[PDB]
Amino acid sequence: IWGSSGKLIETTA
Repeated sequence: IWGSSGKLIETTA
């Protein structure tokens, strides 16, 4: 969770 909503799979960007 690294600042986006919708696609909840974000390690850095």
